[PDB]
Amino acid sequence: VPFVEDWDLVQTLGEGAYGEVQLAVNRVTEEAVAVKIVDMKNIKKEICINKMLNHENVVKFYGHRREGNIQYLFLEYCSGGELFDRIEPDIGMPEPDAQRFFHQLMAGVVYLHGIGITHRDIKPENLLLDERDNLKISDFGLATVFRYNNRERLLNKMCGTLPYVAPELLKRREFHAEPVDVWSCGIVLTAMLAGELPWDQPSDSCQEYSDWKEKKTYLNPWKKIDSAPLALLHKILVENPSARITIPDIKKDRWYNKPLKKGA
Ligand SMILES: N#Cc1cc2c(cn1)[nH]c1ncc(-c3ccc(CN4CCCCC4)cc3)cc12
Repeated sequence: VPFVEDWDLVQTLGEGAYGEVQLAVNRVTEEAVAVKIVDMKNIKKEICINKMLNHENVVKFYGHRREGNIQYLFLEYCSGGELFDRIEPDIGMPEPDAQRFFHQLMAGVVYLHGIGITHRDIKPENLLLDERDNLKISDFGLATVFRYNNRERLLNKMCGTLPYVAPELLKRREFHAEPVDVWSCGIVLTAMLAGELPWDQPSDSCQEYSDWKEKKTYLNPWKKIDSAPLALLHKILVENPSARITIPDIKKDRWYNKPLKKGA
């Protein structure tokens, strides 16, 4: 079929350090894809990790091409945009939506962790929604292998985004990958339920973080959150990463299993 490899770029979807992401539409089929365009003047690793990924809650990778100094990643277009834009400032979103989004997020992270990949920068700006509002984990530019040949490697690079990063990343030279991703998922949950982030960063020098360690949940954001999801947050946002709830145990949590939401 003539012309089937032609794509028109129609709209910018995001424009950061890497470069930009465009919406592309096929000339013949009108299929939509996102094209991540990165000027090489690291992404090799992003591409490599993207090649390993196949899951309903992870943004699908279709292929890549390099023309001179530009690398072009061809990726799943998520027409719902970012989770970020479903969070009303100071309010959040209805608890049943947040629970469904949280379930999907967990399914995506379980998958990643199971293939030995940590994302390292989970946040609402990176969590995309498809036309059916299914959540998809995007942007593996900071991601890395933490398990290979069934052997764990400890991380040491500080990366991520400060309000979402776990406290051990600021305190310890080395740390386990999985608890850091669990922590960031807890901050995402807080944001969905309160429409605000609890602190600038999880440091002993940050007053809001201290108030949380002192269990002052009569303060915001925590007073906005129902006791059931709040009990889960108490198990996720635990300073000692060895004492922090694991994902198999999040799946046993009372709120995680509470019926809330009707089908579409
Ligand atoms: N990294 C990355 C990445 C980013 C995306 C992707 C695959 N990978 N697939 C995607 N599908 C849709 C959007 C997206 C993000 C935000 C919006 C909303 N708005 C943002 C500002 C510019 C206009 C669109 C719309 C679409 C972003 C992506």
